[PDB]
Amino acid sequence: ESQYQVGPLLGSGGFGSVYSGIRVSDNLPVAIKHVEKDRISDWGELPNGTRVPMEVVLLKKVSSGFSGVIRLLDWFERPDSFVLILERPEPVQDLFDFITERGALQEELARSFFWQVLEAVRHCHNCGVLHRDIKDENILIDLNRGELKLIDFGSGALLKDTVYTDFDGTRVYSPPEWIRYHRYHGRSAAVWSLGILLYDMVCGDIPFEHDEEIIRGQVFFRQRVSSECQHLIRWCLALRPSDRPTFEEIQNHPWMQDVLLPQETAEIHLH
Ligand SMILES: N[C@H]1CC[C@H](Nc2cncc(-c3cccc(/C=C4\SC(=O)NC4=O)c3)n2)CC1
Repeated sequence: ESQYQVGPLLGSGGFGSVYSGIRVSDNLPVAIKHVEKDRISDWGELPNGTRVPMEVVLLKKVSSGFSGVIRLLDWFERPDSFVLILERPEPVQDLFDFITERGALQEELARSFFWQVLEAVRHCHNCGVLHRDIKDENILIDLNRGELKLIDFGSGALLKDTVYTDFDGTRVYSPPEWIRYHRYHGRSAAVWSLGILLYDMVCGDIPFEHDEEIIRGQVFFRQRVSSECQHLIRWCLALRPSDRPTFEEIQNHPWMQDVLLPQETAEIHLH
């Protein structure tokens, strides 16, 4: 308000508009996200009645006890919008931009990044939060430390064990049961999206652009990809939801063994 200086617009879209900023009191880098009230579908409430976007409830749930998920520092209400203050690593690059620039990632680098995304999604789920929009656009890379951060909880929901029948994340990462039936369970839909994301990292682009391709579930590799990495992708993209791996089965897969630590990853790949 006068607590923050605003710097450049970092992006805008379905998610409203997000700006780079600095917290005046201690110069802490922050991101400042403006969410229009008209565009919030889900509202939650705080343990004291205050009515908030669900995104704020979800961020508070996962605020606790990691570093692979973005931290909500503060929020404000305005007549037509909420304003969320989020942490901001610096230097940082969004993973979508990084893959635009480098193309397909070497498997060692994709394995370190993918592993870190699995740790961040397991943390959301352990805190009772389903993200519902895992994709390269929603992952930031801290370039000095090689640490990834999952961001943008504006499509997320409380995690539950029954079926979801609404969805507003990214269609090209959504599963065949959502396309066909408008119904999915949270964890198996999250594993499908992680299959899309892993194919995106190792091939430099997503496998499916059309509904008909998502429902057929046939995966073709246009880049040289090891048979263990293709096996994992094709498992995550199983057509039947119950044939997809759990998070523990993904992290015990042969392709996931010997992961680099984030700092080594930065030393080797991010300079
Ligand atoms: N949904 C797209 C909106 C454009 C954005 N693009 C960028 C580009 N550079 C930095 C950041 C950034 C930095 C620090 C924090 C955050 C956190 C956010 S942004 C958001 O919508 N929800 C968040 O939690 C984002 N975002 C990629 C998320």
